[PDB]
Amino acid sequence: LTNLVAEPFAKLEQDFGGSIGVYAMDTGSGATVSYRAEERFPLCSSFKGFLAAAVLARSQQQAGLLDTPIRYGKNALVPWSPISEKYLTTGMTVAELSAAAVQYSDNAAANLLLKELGGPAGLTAFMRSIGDTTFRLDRWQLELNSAIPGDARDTSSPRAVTESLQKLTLGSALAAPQRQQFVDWLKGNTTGNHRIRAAVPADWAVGDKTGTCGVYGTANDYAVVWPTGRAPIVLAVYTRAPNKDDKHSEAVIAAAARLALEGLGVNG
Repeated sequence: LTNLVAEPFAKLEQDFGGSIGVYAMDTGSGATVSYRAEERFPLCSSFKGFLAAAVLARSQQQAGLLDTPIRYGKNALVPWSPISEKYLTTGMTVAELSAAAVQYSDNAAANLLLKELGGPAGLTAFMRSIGDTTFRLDRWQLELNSAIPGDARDTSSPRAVTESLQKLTLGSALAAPQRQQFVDWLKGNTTGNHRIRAAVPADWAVGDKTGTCGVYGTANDYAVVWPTGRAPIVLAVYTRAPNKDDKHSEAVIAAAARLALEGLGVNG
Protein backbone atom coordinates (compact mmCIF):
# COMPACT_ATOMS: atom_id res chain seq x y z
CA LEU A 1 0.00 0.00 0.00
CA THR A 2 3.08 2.25 -0.07
CA ASN A 3 3.63 4.23 -3.27
CA LEU A 4 1.04 2.37 -5.30
CA VAL A 5 1.20 5.39 -7.65
CA ALA A 6 4.62 6.86 -8.39
CA GLU A 7 4.98 10.65 -8.36
CA PRO A 8 7.85 12.82 -9.69
CA PHE A 9 9.33 13.93 -6.38
CA ALA A 10 12.89 13.51 -7.69
CA LYS A 11 12.33 16.01 -10.50
CA LEU A 12 10.73 18.42 -8.02
CA GLU A 13 13.65 18.31 -5.58
CA GLN A 14 16.16 18.56 -8.43
CA ASP A 15 14.48 21.75 -9.69
CA PHE A 16 14.50 23.03 -6.08
CA GLY A 17 18.21 22.25 -5.76
CA GLY A 18 17.96 20.13 -2.64
CA SER A 19 16.11 17.33 -0.91
CA ILE A 20 12.41 16.93 -0.22
CA GLY A 21 11.00 14.45 2.28
CA VAL A 22 7.34 13.45 2.21
CA TYR A 23 5.17 11.06 4.13
CA ALA A 24 1.41 11.03 3.69
CA MET A 25 -1.11 8.60 5.19
CA ASP A 26 -4.70 7.93 4.19
CA THR A 27 -6.07 7.07 7.62
CA GLY A 28 -8.99 5.18 6.09
CA SER A 29 -7.22 2.59 3.97
CA GLY A 30 -3.73 2.87 5.41
CA ALA A 31 -2.29 3.70 1.99
CA THR A 32 0.81 5.89 2.06
CA VAL A 33 3.03 8.05 -0.12
CA SER A 34 6.66 8.02 0.96
CA TYR A 35 9.71 9.80 -0.45
CA ARG A 36 12.88 10.19 1.64
CA ALA A 37 10.44 9.58 4.49
CA GLU A 38 12.93 8.12 6.98
CA GLU A 39 15.66 10.71 6.40
CA ARG A 40 16.24 13.33 9.05
CA PHE A 41 15.35 16.95 8.37
CA PRO A 42 15.60 19.93 10.73
CA LEU A 43 12.42 20.64 12.61
CA CYS A 44 12.90 24.41 12.71
CA SER A 45 9.79 25.99 14.24
CA SER A 46 7.68 22.89 13.50
CA PHE A 47 8.65 21.54 16.93
CA LYS A 48 6.22 24.08 18.43
CA GLY A 49 3.20 22.03 17.40
CA PHE A 50 4.43 19.03 19.35
CA LEU A 51 5.33 21.38 22.21
CA ALA A 52 1.72 22.51 22.44
CA ALA A 53 0.57 18.89 22.38
CA ALA A 54 2.97 18.12 25.25
CA VAL A 55 1.47 21.01 27.25
CA LEU A 56 -2.01 19.62 26.57
CA ALA A 57 -0.87 16.17 27.72
CA ARG A 58 0.42 17.69 30.96
CA SER A 59 -2.87 19.55 31.42
CA GLN A 60 -4.59 16.16 31.68
CA GLN A 61 -2.70 15.61 34.95
CA GLN A 62 -2.72 19.29 36.01
CA ALA A 63 -6.19 20.81 36.00
CA GLY A 64 -5.86 24.55 35.64
CA LEU A 65 -2.45 24.37 33.96
CA LEU A 66 -3.94 25.96 30.83
CA ASP A 67 -5.42 28.91 32.74
CA THR A 68 -2.21 29.65 34.65
CA PRO A 69 -1.08 33.26 34.05
CA ILE A 70 2.58 33.58 33.00
CA ARG A 71 4.40 36.91 33.32
CA TYR A 72 7.73 37.47 31.57
CA GLY A 73 10.31 40.18 31.18
CA LYS A 74 11.46 42.04 28.11
CA ASN A 75 14.50 39.72 28.02
CA ALA A 76 12.10 36.93 27.05
CA LEU A 77 11.11 38.73 23.84
CA VAL A 78 13.28 37.39 21.03
CA PRO A 79 12.80 38.07 17.30
CA TRP A 80 9.44 36.93 15.91
CA SER A 81 7.31 37.10 19.05
CA PRO A 82 4.31 38.79 17.42
CA ILE A 83 1.73 37.89 20.06
CA SER A 84 3.72 37.78 23.29
CA GLU A 85 5.21 41.22 22.59
CA LYS A 86 1.67 42.65 22.84
CA TYR A 87 1.19 41.16 26.34
CA LEU A 88 4.59 41.94 27.84
CA THR A 89 3.05 44.32 30.37
CA THR A 90 0.20 41.96 31.28
CA GLY A 91 1.28 38.32 30.94
CA MET A 92 -0.52 35.54 29.06
CA THR A 93 -2.02 32.22 30.11
CA VAL A 94 -0.33 28.90 29.28
CA ALA A 95 -3.14 28.22 26.81
CA GLU A 96 -2.60 31.61 25.15
CA LEU A 97 1.14 30.98 24.91
CA SER A 98 0.43 27.57 23.36
CA ALA A 99 -1.99 29.06 20.82
CA ALA A 100 0.56 31.73 19.94
CA ALA A 101 3.36 29.18 19.54
CA VAL A 102 1.19 27.11 17.17
CA GLN A 103 -0.71 29.78 15.23
CA TYR A 104 1.90 32.54 14.97
CA SER A 105 5.05 30.50 15.64
CA ASP A 106 5.70 32.90 18.54
CA ASN A 107 9.28 32.40 19.70
CA ALA A 108 9.05 33.91 23.18
CA ALA A 109 5.94 31.84 23.84
CA ALA A 110 7.62 28.64 22.69
CA ASN A 111 10.66 29.29 24.88
CA LEU A 112 8.51 29.91 27.96
CA LEU A 113 6.60 26.68 27.33
CA LEU A 114 9.76 24.66 26.63
CA LYS A 115 11.11 25.80 29.99
CA GLU A 116 7.89 24.62 31.69
CA LEU A 117 8.25 21.14 30.16
CA GLY A 118 11.86 20.74 31.26
CA GLY A 119 13.59 21.87 28.10
CA PRO A 120 14.48 19.99 24.92
CA ALA A 121 14.86 16.70 26.79
CA GLY A 122 11.39 17.12 28.29
CA LEU A 123 9.77 17.56 24.89
CA THR A 124 11.77 14.61 23.55
CA ALA A 125 10.55 12.55 26.51
CA PHE A 126 6.96 13.41 25.64
CA MET A 127 7.49 12.23 22.07
CA ARG A 128 9.06 9.00 23.34
CA SER A 129 5.98 8.51 25.52
CA ILE A 130 3.72 8.38 22.44
CA GLY A 131 6.03 5.90 20.69
CA ASP A 132 8.12 8.28 18.54
CA THR A 133 11.72 7.06 18.66
CA THR A 134 12.95 9.41 15.91
CA PHE A 135 12.16 12.91 17.14
CA ARG A 136 14.88 14.73 19.01
CA LEU A 137 15.01 18.28 20.32
CA ASP A 138 18.45 19.15 21.64
CA ARG A 139 18.87 22.91 21.84
CA TRP A 140 16.96 25.98 22.88
CA GLN A 141 15.61 28.41 20.34
CA LEU A 142 17.53 30.26 17.63
CA GLU A 143 20.40 27.80 18.14
CA LEU A 144 18.14 24.85 17.28
CA ASN A 145 17.49 26.23 13.76
CA SER A 146 21.10 25.97 12.53
CA ALA A 147 20.06 23.19 10.09
CA ILE A 148 23.65 21.98 9.69
CA PRO A 149 24.05 19.27 7.00
CA GLY A 150 24.35 15.84 8.62
CA ASP A 151 23.63 17.14 12.15
CA ALA A 152 20.90 15.04 13.76
CA ARG A 153 20.24 17.55 16.56
CA ASP A 154 16.76 19.08 16.44
CA THR A 155 15.54 16.81 13.67
CA SER A 156 12.93 14.23 12.92
CA SER A 157 11.78 12.36 9.82
CA PRO A 158 8.69 13.08 7.71
CA ARG A 159 7.38 9.64 8.61
CA ALA A 160 7.77 10.05 12.38
CA VAL A 161 6.28 13.54 12.21
CA THR A 162 3.22 12.20 10.37
CA GLU A 163 2.88 9.18 12.65
CA SER A 164 3.06 11.32 15.79
CA LEU A 165 0.71 13.93 14.33
CA GLN A 166 -1.82 11.19 13.61
CA LYS A 167 -1.59 9.83 17.15
CA LEU A 168 -2.11 13.29 18.66
CA THR A 169 -4.88 14.61 16.40
CA LEU A 170 -6.81 11.46 15.48
CA GLY A 171 -5.59 8.67 17.74
CA SER A 172 -5.56 8.18 21.49
CA ALA A 173 -2.35 9.94 22.56
CA LEU A 174 -4.42 12.82 23.99
CA ALA A 175 -7.75 12.67 25.76
CA ALA A 176 -10.64 13.77 23.58
CA PRO A 177 -10.98 17.38 24.87
CA GLN A 178 -7.24 17.99 24.60
CA ARG A 179 -7.18 16.33 21.16
CA GLN A 180 -9.87 18.67 19.84
CA GLN A 181 -8.02 21.63 21.36
CA PHE A 182 -4.82 20.62 19.57
CA VAL A 183 -6.78 20.24 16.31
CA ASP A 184 -8.38 23.65 16.82
CA TRP A 185 -5.02 25.34 17.35
CA LEU A 186 -3.64 23.72 14.19
CA LYS A 187 -6.75 24.73 12.23
CA GLY A 188 -6.20 28.33 13.35
CA ASN A 189 -2.60 28.50 12.15
CA THR A 190 -1.90 31.72 10.24
CA THR A 191 1.57 31.01 8.83
CA GLY A 192 0.88 28.17 6.38
CA ASN A 193 -1.32 29.62 3.65
CA HIS A 194 1.29 29.05 0.93
CA ARG A 195 2.33 25.51 1.95
CA ILE A 196 0.15 22.41 2.38
CA ARG A 197 -2.99 24.57 2.58
CA ALA A 198 -2.31 25.86 -0.94
CA ALA A 199 -2.76 22.26 -2.18
CA VAL A 200 -6.00 21.69 -0.23
CA PRO A 201 -9.41 22.72 -1.63
CA ALA A 202 -11.07 25.54 0.27
CA ASP A 203 -14.06 23.42 1.35
CA TRP A 204 -11.85 20.89 3.22
CA ALA A 205 -10.80 21.42 6.82
CA VAL A 206 -7.07 21.60 7.51
CA GLY A 207 -4.71 22.29 10.38
CA ASP A 208 -0.96 22.69 10.08
CA LYS A 209 2.30 23.85 11.64
CA THR A 210 5.16 25.37 9.62
CA GLY A 211 8.88 25.76 10.07
CA THR A 212 11.52 27.87 8.30
CA CYS A 213 15.11 27.72 9.56
CA GLY A 214 16.44 30.54 7.34
CA VAL A 215 19.50 28.61 6.08
CA TYR A 216 20.27 25.54 3.99
CA GLY A 217 17.02 25.76 2.03
CA THR A 218 15.33 24.30 5.10
CA ALA A 219 11.59 24.69 5.63
CA ASN A 220 8.64 22.43 6.29
CA ASP A 221 4.97 21.97 7.05
CA TYR A 222 2.87 19.18 8.51
CA ALA A 223 -0.90 18.95 8.44
CA VAL A 224 -4.06 17.02 9.04
CA VAL A 225 -6.55 17.37 6.20
CA TRP A 226 -10.24 16.38 6.30
CA PRO A 227 -11.49 15.83 2.72
CA THR A 228 -15.25 15.70 2.75
CA GLY A 229 -16.82 12.26 2.57
CA ARG A 230 -13.68 10.24 3.37
CA ALA A 231 -11.21 9.64 6.15
CA PRO A 232 -8.63 12.28 7.03
CA ILE A 233 -5.15 12.47 5.56
CA VAL A 234 -2.04 13.21 7.64
CA LEU A 235 1.09 14.43 5.90
CA ALA A 236 4.48 16.04 6.37
CA VAL A 237 6.70 17.84 3.85
CA TYR A 238 10.28 18.78 4.85
CA THR A 239 13.03 20.35 2.75
CA ARG A 240 16.73 21.06 2.98
CA ALA A 241 19.53 21.93 0.56
CA PRO A 242 23.30 21.64 0.58
CA ASN A 243 24.48 25.25 0.78
CA LYS A 244 23.99 27.62 3.69
CA ASP A 245 22.74 30.40 1.40
CA ASP A 246 20.28 28.18 -0.52
CA LYS A 247 16.79 29.62 -0.25
CA HIS A 248 13.72 27.77 0.90
CA SER A 249 10.62 27.62 -1.28
CA GLU A 250 6.99 27.65 -0.20
CA ALA A 251 5.95 26.70 -3.74
CA VAL A 252 7.96 23.48 -3.61
CA ILE A 253 6.22 22.51 -0.35
CA ALA A 254 2.78 23.12 -1.86
CA ALA A 255 3.79 21.20 -5.00
CA ALA A 256 5.03 18.24 -2.94
CA ALA A 257 1.75 18.26 -1.00
CA ARG A 258 -0.18 18.17 -4.30
CA LEU A 259 1.90 15.21 -5.49
CA ALA A 260 1.21 13.41 -2.18
CA LEU A 261 -2.55 13.90 -2.48
CA GLU A 262 -2.41 12.72 -6.11
CA GLY A 263 -0.41 9.69 -5.06
CA LEU A 264 -3.12 8.79 -2.53
CA GLY A 265 -5.83 9.12 -5.19
CA VAL A 266 -7.50 11.98 -3.35
CA ASN A 267 -9.43 14.02 -5.90
CA GLY A 268 -8.73 17.65 -5.06
